[PDB]
Amino acid sequence: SVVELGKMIIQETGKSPFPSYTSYGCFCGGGERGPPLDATDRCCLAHSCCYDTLPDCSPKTDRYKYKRENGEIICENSTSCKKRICECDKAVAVCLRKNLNTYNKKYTYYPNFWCKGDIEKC
Amino acid sequence: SVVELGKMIIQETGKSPFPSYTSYGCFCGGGERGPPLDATDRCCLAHSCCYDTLPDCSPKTDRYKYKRENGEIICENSTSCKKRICECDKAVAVCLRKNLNTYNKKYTYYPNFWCKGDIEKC
Amino acid sequence: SVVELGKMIIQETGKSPFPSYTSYGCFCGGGERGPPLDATDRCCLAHSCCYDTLPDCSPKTDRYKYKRENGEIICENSTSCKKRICECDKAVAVCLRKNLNTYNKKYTYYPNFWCKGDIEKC
Amino acid sequence: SVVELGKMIIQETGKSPFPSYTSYGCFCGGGERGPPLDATDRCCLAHSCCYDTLPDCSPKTDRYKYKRENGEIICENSTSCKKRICECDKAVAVCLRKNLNTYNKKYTYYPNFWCKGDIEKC
Amino acid sequence: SVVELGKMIIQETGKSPFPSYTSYGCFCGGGERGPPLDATDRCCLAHSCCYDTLPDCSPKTDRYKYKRENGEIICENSTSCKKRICECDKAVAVCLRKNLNTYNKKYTYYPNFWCKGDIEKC
Amino acid sequence: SVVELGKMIIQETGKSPFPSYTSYGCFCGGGERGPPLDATDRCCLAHSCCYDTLPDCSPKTDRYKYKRENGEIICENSTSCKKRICECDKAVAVCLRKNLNTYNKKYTYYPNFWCKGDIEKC
Amino acid sequence: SVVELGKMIIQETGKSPFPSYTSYGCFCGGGERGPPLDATDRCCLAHSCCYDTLPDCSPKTDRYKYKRENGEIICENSTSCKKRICECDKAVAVCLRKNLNTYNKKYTYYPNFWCKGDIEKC
Amino acid sequence: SVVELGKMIIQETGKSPFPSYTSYGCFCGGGERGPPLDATDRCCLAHSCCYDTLPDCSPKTDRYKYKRENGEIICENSTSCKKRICECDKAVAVCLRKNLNTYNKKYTYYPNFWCKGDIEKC
Repeated sequence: SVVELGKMIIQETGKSPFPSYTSYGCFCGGGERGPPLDATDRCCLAHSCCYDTLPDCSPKTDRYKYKRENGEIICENSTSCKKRICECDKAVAVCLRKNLNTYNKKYTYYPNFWCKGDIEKC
Repeated sequence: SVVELGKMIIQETGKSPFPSYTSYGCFCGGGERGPPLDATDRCCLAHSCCYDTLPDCSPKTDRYKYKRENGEIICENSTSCKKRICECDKAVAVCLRKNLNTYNKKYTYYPNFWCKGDIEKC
Repeated sequence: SVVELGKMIIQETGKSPFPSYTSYGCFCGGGERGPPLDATDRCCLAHSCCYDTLPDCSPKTDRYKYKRENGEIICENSTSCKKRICECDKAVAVCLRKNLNTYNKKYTYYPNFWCKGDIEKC
Repeated sequence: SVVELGKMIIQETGKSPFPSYTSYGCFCGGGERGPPLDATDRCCLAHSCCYDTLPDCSPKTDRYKYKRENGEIICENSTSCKKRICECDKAVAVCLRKNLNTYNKKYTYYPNFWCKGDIEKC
Repeated sequence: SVVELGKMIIQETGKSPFPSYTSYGCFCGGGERGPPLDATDRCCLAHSCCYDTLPDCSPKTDRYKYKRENGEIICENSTSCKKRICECDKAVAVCLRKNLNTYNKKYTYYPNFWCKGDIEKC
Repeated sequence: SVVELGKMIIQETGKSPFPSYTSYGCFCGGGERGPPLDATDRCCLAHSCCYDTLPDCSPKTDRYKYKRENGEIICENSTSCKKRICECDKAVAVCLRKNLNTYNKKYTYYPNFWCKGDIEKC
Repeated sequence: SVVELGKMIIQETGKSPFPSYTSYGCFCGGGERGPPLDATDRCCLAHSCCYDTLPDCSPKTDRYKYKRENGEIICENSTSCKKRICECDKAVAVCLRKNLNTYNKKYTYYPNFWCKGDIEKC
Repeated sequence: SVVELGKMIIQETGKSPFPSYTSYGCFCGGGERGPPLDATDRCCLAHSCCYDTLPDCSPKTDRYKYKRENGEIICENSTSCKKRICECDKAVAVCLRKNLNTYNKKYTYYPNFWCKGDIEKC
C-alpha cells in the first residue's frame, strides 16, 4: 500500500508524499500523541485510526489496484484487505486535498516530541 | 524559554519566529524605542513589559513546560518563575494569533530610521 | 539629496534602496549603534559619518545635480554643500557596488536584538 | 514592424515586450540621452541606430515577414526596406536574448528624465 | 507638490510611487479615459477629479507641508491652495492604502491606449 | 484577435495570458487531446470549439475592435468574422473569470504525460 | 524504475523531478512530438528512445537497485531488464546534470502550442 | 550540547538547525552511510568523525559554554571534554557557513534509507 498511498497523494494534492506529508504535524507519518495541529493533521489521525480497523491485514505491504472514474478513486475488490486498505488510503488522500486550503508550509517538518497530549483513541 | 515561546508562536500564529517575528517592528524580537507600528508590534511591547515584572527571573533562559487542554495552553507550576514566565509567553502568543489579520510582512524589514522615538513606559 | 542618492544606488548597485538597503544592517537607511554587520553596513556607517561633516548643510534634503562621464559619477559645485553632499553620496554608492560580493539578504531583516551596542565614532 | 519586432522579442527572450522592454534603461522604447545602463540597454541603442539608417523607410510602421528555419530568424527579400528593417529587428531580439544574463528587473521601469547624458552619437 | 504626494504614497502604502502607481490602470498617473480597472484605479480617477476642483491653483506644483500626527495625515493651512491641494493628496494616499487588498501587480504597468472609454466627467 | 483576446483576459481575469494561461491544462493556449483538467481548461476547450465554427475566418490573426460598457465587453460589427471571432473571445475571457475560484497554478506546469486522452469532440 | 530514476535526478542534478523536470520541454516526463527545446530536453528524448529498446521490459515500473561508487552510478544485474533499464536512467541523470548550464525554467511551463511537430526518429 | 551546537549553527549560518540541517544529506543529524551528497553534507560527516575521537566524553549531551569575540567562537576549558567537544561543534558550524554557497534546499530532507554506501571510516 505504501506505493498505492503515495501515488494517490501526489495525484490528489500535487505534493510528493515525501517531504510534504511524511512528517507534517503530529500524525502525518505516524504518531499517537497530539493534539492535532490542523485539519491536515486530522486527516492523518483518521487514516491511522482507519488502518487500526484492519488488524487482519498488512496496510503497509499489501499491494492493491485502483482506478479513477469521473474524479473519484475506485478501489478494487479482488480481496477483502485490498478493498478496505484501499478505502483507508483513498479517504486520507481526498481529505488532504480538501484541506490543502490550510496546509501550512511551516508544519511540514514538525518535531514529534512537541506532541505531548495523551495517546489518541480513535 | 525563548525555546518554549517559539513553540507557542509556531503552534498559535502558525508562523515561525524566524523570520516572521524576529524583526517585526520596533519591539518584536527586541527593541525599546517606539512608537510601536501596529497591533502585532504592540503585542511584543506588552510582552516586553510583562518580562519587566520578572526581574527576579530569567525569562529568556529559564526552561519551562506547558500542556494543551481544550486547545488552550496551560502553564506548569514547578516554580513561580516558570509559571510567571510561561504566562507572559502565552499572552504574547495569543495576542499575536489574535492580530494576524493586520500582520504586515513589510514591517519585518522596516526602514532603519523608524524606531527612533523615546522609550515607552509600561 | 535623498533622491539623488537613491538613483546613484540604483545605477551603481543595480538594486533599489527599498527594500535592498533601506533596512540593511545597523546603519543603512539609518542607525547610530552597531557594531556594523559587514562591509556593506560599514559603507553606510561611513556615509553617516560623512554627512556629519556638513552641519552647515541639509544632506538629506538639499537637492543637487551630477553627471556621468566615462562611466563615473561627476558631482556639480553650484554651492559648496551640493558639492560636498554629492561627494558623500557618490562615495557610498561606490562602496555599495564594490561590496556586492558580500551583500547578505538576511541582514535586510536582521534580529531586533542586534545593533544595540555603543555609538560608533567617526 | 511593431508586430514583427514584438513577435521576435517574446520568441527570442520569453518576456512580453510590454512591459519588459518598452521602458528598460535609457534607450528601450526610444531615447537619445544615456549613457546605457547595461548590455540590454545597449541592444536598444544599437537598434535605434539601425533604424537611423532607413530614411529609405518608416521602420517603426512598415510591415514585413520572416521565417523560423532551424531555430533562427530569416528575413524576407520582398523589398529593400522590408528586408533591411527585418535585419534591424532580428539583430535586436537576438541581442536582447544573448544578454538576458544581465537583464535587471529594476531597470525595466526606468524614467527617461534620469538620462541626462548628451544626445547619443552612432 | 509632486514631492508631498510622492511621500504620502510610500508612507501610506509602502510602495514607491514610481513604478508601483505612476502608470497603474487607466487613471493612475494621468488619463481621462477608462473605465477604471479596479478600486485602485478609482482612487486615482478620484484624485484627478479632486485636482479639477482646483483651477483656483496648480496642484502638481504648489509645495506644502503636512503633519503625520496620530496616524492621520494632517494638512497645513497657510494658504488656501496648499490646504485644498494637500487634502486631495491625502485622500488618494489613504484610498490607495485602503485598497491595497486588490492592488494588481499586472495592472501596475497598463498601456493607456487600451483605455477607450469616453472622456471621464467628474 | 490573439492580441484582442489577451487584453480581454487581463481585463477580465486580472491575469496576463503569459504565463497564467498560455500553458494551462490540456487546452489553454493550445492542445487538442484531453481530458480537460478542470473548469478553466474546459473554458479553453469550448473556446477552441467556438473557433471551429469559424472555418471561413482567421480567428488568431484577424484584428477587431470592442468596447466596455461598465464592465461588459461589446463586440464590433464591421464584418461577420470580427463579430463572430470576438464573441468567441468574450466567451472564454468571461468563462476564465467566472472560474478563478478553482484556478490551479500547478496546472500551469502539469505533468508531461497528462494529455493523452482522446481528441475531444466539440 | 521511475522511483530509482527520480532518486538519480535528485542525486545527479540537485533538482527534484517535480517540478524541475516532470514538465520540461516536449520530452521530459513524457511526450513524443518535438522539436526538442534544448539539450536538457534532448537528454529526455534520448532517454525515451532508450526506454524503447526495452519492449521486453517495464522500464517505468520494474524496480531495481544501484550503488554510488567514487562518484559514479553502478547498475545492478539480477536480470537483464533491470540492468538495461538502470543504464537508461543513469545516462539521462548524468545527461541532465551535464546540461544544467543551459537549464531554462520557462520551459517548465512552455506554451501549449509548442510540441506539435514530427515524432522524432531514434 | 544540542543547545550549544544549535546556537552556533543559527548564529553562523542564519538557518535554524531544525529543520534546515537536522536531516540534510546523508550525514546531518547523524548517520554513517553515504556517500555525501555535497559540501554541506561532508561537514556533518567530518563532525560525526570528530565526535568519534571523543569516546571518553558524551559530545551529544555534555553541556559547556563558549564566547563570541570579534565574530569567532571561543571555546572554554573548564574540562577537557567540554573543550574538545566545543571545538567539534564550532568546526561544523564554521564548515556550514563556509559552504552555504552550495546549500541545496532539495537536500534539506533526504531519506536516509537512500544512503546505501558502506559504513564511513573516519
